[PDB]
Amino acid sequence: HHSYTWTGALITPCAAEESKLPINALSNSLLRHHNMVYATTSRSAGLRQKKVTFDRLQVLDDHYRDVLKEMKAKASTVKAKLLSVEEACKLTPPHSAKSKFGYGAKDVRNLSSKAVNHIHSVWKDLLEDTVTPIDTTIMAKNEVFCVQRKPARLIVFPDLGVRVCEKMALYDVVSTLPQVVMGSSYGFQYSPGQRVEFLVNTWKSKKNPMGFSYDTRCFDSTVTENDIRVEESIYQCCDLAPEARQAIKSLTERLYIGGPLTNSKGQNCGYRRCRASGVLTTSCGNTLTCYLKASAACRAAKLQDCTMLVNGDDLVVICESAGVQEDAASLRAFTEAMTRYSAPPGDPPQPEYDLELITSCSSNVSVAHDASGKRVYYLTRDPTTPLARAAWETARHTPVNSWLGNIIMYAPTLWARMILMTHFFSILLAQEQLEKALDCQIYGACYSIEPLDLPQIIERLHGLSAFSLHSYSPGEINRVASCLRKLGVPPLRVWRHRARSVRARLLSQGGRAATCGKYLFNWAVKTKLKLTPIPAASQLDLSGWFVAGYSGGDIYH
Ligand SMILES: CC(C)N(c1cc(C#CC(C)(C)C)sc1C(=O)O)C(=O)[C@H]1CC[C@H](C)CC1
Repeated sequence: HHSYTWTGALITPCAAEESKLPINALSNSLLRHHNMVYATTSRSAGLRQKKVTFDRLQVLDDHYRDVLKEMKAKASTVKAKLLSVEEACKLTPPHSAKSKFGYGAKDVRNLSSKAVNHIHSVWKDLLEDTVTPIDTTIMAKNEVFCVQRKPARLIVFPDLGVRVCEKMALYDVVSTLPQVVMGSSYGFQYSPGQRVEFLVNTWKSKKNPMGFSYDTRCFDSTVTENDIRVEESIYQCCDLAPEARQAIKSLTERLYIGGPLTNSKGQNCGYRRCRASGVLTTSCGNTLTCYLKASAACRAAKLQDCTMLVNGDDLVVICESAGVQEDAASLRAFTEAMTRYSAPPGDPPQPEYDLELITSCSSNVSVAHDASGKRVYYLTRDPTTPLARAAWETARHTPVNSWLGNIIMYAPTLWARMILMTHFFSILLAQEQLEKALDCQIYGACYSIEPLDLPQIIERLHGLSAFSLHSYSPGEINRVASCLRKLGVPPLRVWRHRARSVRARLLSQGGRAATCGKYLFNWAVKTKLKLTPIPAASQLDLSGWFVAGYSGGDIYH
């Protein structure tokens, strides 16, 4: 029951790869310690292969089957529909990897005859053959980090034609099923502010709360054939068209359970028998399987009143404390059960009695104060990776602008406001690119966003308090400060001056640009304006932004 087997052929790049942080004339304005930033490359793929390759054992007990039955009962209330070819085509990102069969993402999006004809042939083949494993490509991801180096993560994905078919069969299911099965525990239904609200309300709902995060070691590799078939059994509980049932069975047998791995050069690299990281069902399947295992483990451990919050392989549990000693023992039992279910821990979980000390989805709840002095809870994170990626993006145009996604998701934070907003608006001004739409990712889905729309987006997501937060926590201030020292980022006085300059220039432009100046940089001036609701904010169609997770699922909006 190996997660992978390997032929010895290398995982190869499909283009030139850089590992060292590229530098231009703008780099120093953000950070001086350039050697601390690196990107992963295929050169480290072998190290990753070694980490992700291991035998899985699974012992499934009555708690597991009990929880599964309950999940299936909820799933049976879901009705899901097939997407049309056109609907599925329109969800394809403009720069998604081209097919090996003579067409690309633009052809798909334009409903070209060649592309649509091929998609039809793939769909027909799915209905007629439920056995033959479908080819996948394995690649080493190029991702940017700060030292202390990680080996490249791997991505495994089927051809463009297949991806469109996955959407047709499964887009409605993976968008709808998780919240029905998991209710308030499904993390992707929340904006950051809503996630904070759920965490705080859950913490407050306990008489004596205790909470912990649980990090499964290499989660995708721990997912077994059993788990993937159990996932299919949950999808099949839905009210589906018979054609959809067949396509779902077929994709499960031929793609989700496993298949051959082919490198960028067309050589056979080996064989996968665990979760593929680059299929439509990666996020939903991981979320369901993590929730199933954790819920059963809570019962095995006799944790009291467990409330889960699950986002793919990311897990937070908040429960009723039974005492420090009892809590620590129950957590060990929980871990032993997760391990039996094939979800052993990377780092051992630890009980926390302060909500702000639990880190999940790389984030934590913190507190600051609004203009009226009231306490506001908001979502933050360690800014190291955001700033490292920001430095790379300062010198190179990249397919996904992490800086933009980070401003959107972390708008209320000390670091996103002081540094990211100031730095990138300065750059946009200089190049007169304020109006140019840019791609970013939210919960794995790709969105094209104009930076001039940021104040409205931020108001809709976080409320007006996002523009007035101050008196951040000492813990949060200290964490930011340490990061700035580590990377060699300029001090607050510098950022405040740059912000006043950016603000002034934005104001003189009028229109949305002036709105950006007024709202984003009100923190930087001596005499603060009293900010009021932006009229055009309600016009944004944000329905669909925080419904589901789509990491690896090739989704665009
Ligand atoms: C106390 C005051 C000087 N002040 C401030 C500075 C901090 C720091 C710092 C570092 C040491 C990390 C540089 S923390 C903090 C606060 O209000 O808690 C602010 O007006 C902040 C400035 C930045 C904007 C975006 C939000 C308001």
